[PDB]
Amino acid sequence: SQFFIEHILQILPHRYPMLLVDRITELQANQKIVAYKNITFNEDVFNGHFPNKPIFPGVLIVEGMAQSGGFLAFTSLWGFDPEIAKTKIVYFMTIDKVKFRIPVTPGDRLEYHLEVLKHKGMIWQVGGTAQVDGKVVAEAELKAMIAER
Amino acid sequence: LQSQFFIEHILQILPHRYPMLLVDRITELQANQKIVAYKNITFNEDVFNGHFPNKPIFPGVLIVEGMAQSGGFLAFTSLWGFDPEIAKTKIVYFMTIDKVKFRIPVTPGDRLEYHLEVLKHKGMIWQVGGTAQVDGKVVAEAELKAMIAERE
Amino acid sequence: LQSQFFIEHILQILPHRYPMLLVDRITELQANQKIVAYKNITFNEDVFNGHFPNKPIFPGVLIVEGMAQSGGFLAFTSLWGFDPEIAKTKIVYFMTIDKVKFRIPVTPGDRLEYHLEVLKHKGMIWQVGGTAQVDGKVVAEAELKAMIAER
Amino acid sequence: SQFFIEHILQILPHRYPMLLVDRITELQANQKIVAYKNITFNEDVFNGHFPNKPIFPGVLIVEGMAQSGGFLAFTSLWGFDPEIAKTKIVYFMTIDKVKFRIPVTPGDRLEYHLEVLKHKGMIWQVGGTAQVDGKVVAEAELKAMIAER
Amino acid sequence: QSQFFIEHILQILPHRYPMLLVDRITELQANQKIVAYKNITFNEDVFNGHFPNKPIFPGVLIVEGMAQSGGFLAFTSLWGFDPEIAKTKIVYFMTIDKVKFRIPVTPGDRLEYHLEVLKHKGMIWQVGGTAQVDGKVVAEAELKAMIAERE
Amino acid sequence: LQSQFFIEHILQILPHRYPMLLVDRITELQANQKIVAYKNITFNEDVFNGHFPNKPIFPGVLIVEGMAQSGGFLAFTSLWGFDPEIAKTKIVYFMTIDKVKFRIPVTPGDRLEYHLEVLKHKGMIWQVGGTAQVDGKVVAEAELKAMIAERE
Ligand SMILES: CC(C)(C)c1ccc(C(=O)N/N=C/c2cc(Br)c(O)c(Br)c2O)cc1
Ligand SMILES: CC(C)(C)c1ccc(C(=O)N/N=C/c2cc(Br)c(O)c(Br)c2O)cc1
Ligand SMILES: [Cl-]
Ligand SMILES: [Cl-]
Ligand SMILES: [Cl-]
Ligand SMILES: [Cl-]
Ligand SMILES: [Cl-]
Ligand SMILES: [Cl-]
Repeated sequence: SQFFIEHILQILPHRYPMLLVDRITELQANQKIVAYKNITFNEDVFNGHFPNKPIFPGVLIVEGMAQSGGFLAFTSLWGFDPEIAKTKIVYFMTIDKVKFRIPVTPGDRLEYHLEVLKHKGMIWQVGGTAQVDGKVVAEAELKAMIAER
Repeated sequence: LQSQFFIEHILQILPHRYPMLLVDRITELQANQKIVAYKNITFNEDVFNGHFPNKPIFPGVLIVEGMAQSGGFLAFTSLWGFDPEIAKTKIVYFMTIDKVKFRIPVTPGDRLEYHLEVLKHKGMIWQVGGTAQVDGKVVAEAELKAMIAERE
Repeated sequence: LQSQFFIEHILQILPHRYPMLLVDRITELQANQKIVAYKNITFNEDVFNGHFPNKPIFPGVLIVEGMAQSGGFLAFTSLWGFDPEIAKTKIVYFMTIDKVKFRIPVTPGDRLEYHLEVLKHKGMIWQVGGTAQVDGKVVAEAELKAMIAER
Repeated sequence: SQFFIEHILQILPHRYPMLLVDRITELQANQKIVAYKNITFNEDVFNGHFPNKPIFPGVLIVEGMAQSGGFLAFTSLWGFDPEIAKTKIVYFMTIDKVKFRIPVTPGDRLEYHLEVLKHKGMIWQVGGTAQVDGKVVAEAELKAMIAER
Repeated sequence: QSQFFIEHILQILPHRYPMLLVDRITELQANQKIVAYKNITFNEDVFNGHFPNKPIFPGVLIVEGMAQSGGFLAFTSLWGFDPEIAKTKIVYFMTIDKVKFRIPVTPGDRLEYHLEVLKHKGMIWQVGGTAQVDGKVVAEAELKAMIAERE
Repeated sequence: LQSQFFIEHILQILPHRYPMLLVDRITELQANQKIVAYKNITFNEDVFNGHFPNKPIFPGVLIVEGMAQSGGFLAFTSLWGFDPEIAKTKIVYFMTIDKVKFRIPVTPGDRLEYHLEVLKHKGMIWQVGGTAQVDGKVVAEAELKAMIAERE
């Protein structure tokens, strides 16, 4: 269930500054994942969002949830397989029911909670929340398709 | 009351700065009704170092972000017009995002055009929806409700 | 050989990478004769943090760089066609620049179009010249000579 | 005693990408300070330290400890006074007895524990450790000087 | 009056990171010539893309560094070290001519700009000179600029 | 075997990369003994955006990092000679740092010269010591122990 940055880098194609998942704490095939990304002032994004008021972009919180969800889907089908990971692309088709409740700032441990709402073939629907210190800071539902890279 | 604004005017209204100011120019603006704007996409952008190596694709979420900033400009200017002084005291926040669909990937060389329409507005609360287009084709769709709050 | 290439093709031919690959797409290519290409200008470019604060202006020298990169792409595809393997066994370097004029400032939102024609070419030495345009208006002119070399 | 990034910004002169303290959890004038910095893969430093193997630079761990000490120094001297702070900068004078025991990586919450060893005027000597999940990842002593910009 | 460091340069030139390419002024004779330089280090972003595994300071940036040196010369010739007046002026570079690159510039080099006033007629300044590394000429260039009121 | 190495040679030995490769050239090298190298300091470096705004000062800790990297180059070449294929899978870990003292601020325009001497080495563990200099003056002094290791 625990995957670190090294493991993550072998499954996801994302690299700096768009790999928004630092560690995976829980993974239940075909069911759910709990992962997180540490938020620190030392991130380029804060230079512009916003000057004198660092706030992690809501859309990037969603991106982080999507990446966690994609990791879940890929792993549920193929497990930890770097080889096969390079032959697949997990792109997102839709995003819906997104709600932002609390602003995420430097010092926050942005935890992603996604579960498989539904899946058929290579189409997977995940949903859940983003949490900081046990509180729900955002929620969203996403639908992704898995295909040959 | 103007319909065209360039980056210098955008900078005076939106608080966003590099690397999160995703609107380069506004070509159409109709108070309380709609806005048409765009962001040029070029390889010379840091995001492409990671999305993805050897396969530059503009992140769908940033397409949405650009749509929101456009809506936000529309919301503000609809209420106060081009007023930099007051703009510095307000900030627009994403409350919700719905019905997002990504149809075509956006890549360097593309002119990402935002088309937002006002679906409903009451005071500081604005609901907009629209599409992101490239050479006339819809590459993305989205609806979102924003909030015009105090910067402090 | 084709007449249009996208960023994916340009990455396979030019050795330039971020933040110095200043050509996004190729629209017209006529071997040993001319090329029309362009680079989109956006505020979301690091260059603008320093050129200048509160007033984004695409550096004139980078417009020339862009023209040079277009020239280099023409030069190489003229001699080897679309060949990624041979391409990576090369680099191109500026030898001279002349008659450059900066008529109109280039800013975010602009589609910087490069128009180059081969003035002269002999082996790895190419002499190109032309203009940089925005919405059909000349914003800059320049002549440059470059060379493709081994590694 | 609970300071956030915007408070830290008003005291320390450091800015991106050299501001390495995200939050202050404990503060006791002329005694000690406990703070932390989140470590995420989304930090430019990791592009070069090292490729395919992200390790937060040991020297930056020390820098983060120094900044923590600096904040303790500024406040111990003038309390939380953004106006006086804005005129100053901080200079490293000495560094000694530093030992790194465990590598810090993306996903880690790097906590700084510094106490005052000695001080006089603008010159402050502090020492302590850097910890992750309650375990000491580094030790250090350092002397710094606050000066007029 | 002769030696200006980075603090001073920052107060006269509007350029900022990543486009301020002059680190220190070592010699300045009002209305005559300027000698200044920029250190080249591998720890510069441009090297990420110019070129991977082969760091080479872009030729166009050498010309930019020369342009900046000329601008500081022109400005200081007219008003001396005056940060306040500096904030209200701009120097548009109109043309670049006869540039030639003889030796590549790389990390570890101390790129020295040697500019001299070729002509000054009104708001127009024509400067020229060379860029040198360890006493050897690595580049040559002529440039014409216009002094104007900021806005 | 050689005594002078340029940035291309440094890239083939040290694992560090942008923005953490802080050695531009090697001017002297005596196996298992000493090394003299330097890094040019320029305003055009990202660290200066934050250390400090309007007052560029090369971070003291990065000076130490530069000395360590100098020692590392010395350590590796003393072990396997100039062997890029072997160096390709090694990394360097800081173990300790002692008696570091900063005497003069390093600023843009400075040629930061590292002078390291081997105080003791055994296997992968090198205990190196020396100074950093600008125009013949001691700008800093430090003692450090680093360990060369294989990427696992
Ligand atoms: C949802 C839609 C239609 C806009 C879409 C479709 C495809 C893609 C896509 O191609 N994503 N990733 C593609 C990709 C990534 C890497 Br890495 C790669 O080596 C290759 Br070939 C890819 O096609 C993204 C969005
Ligand atoms: C942002 C602001 C107002 C400082 C600004 C705006 C435009 C420009 C510009 O288009 N060109 N040049 C500015 C400039 C000023 C001096 Br004094 C100088 O030595 C050089 Br060379 C310049 O390029 C420069 C600065
Ligand atoms: Cl947001
Ligand atoms: Cl995407
Ligand atoms: Cl320019
Ligand atoms: Cl380390
Ligand atoms: Cl060049
Ligand atoms: Cl320091």
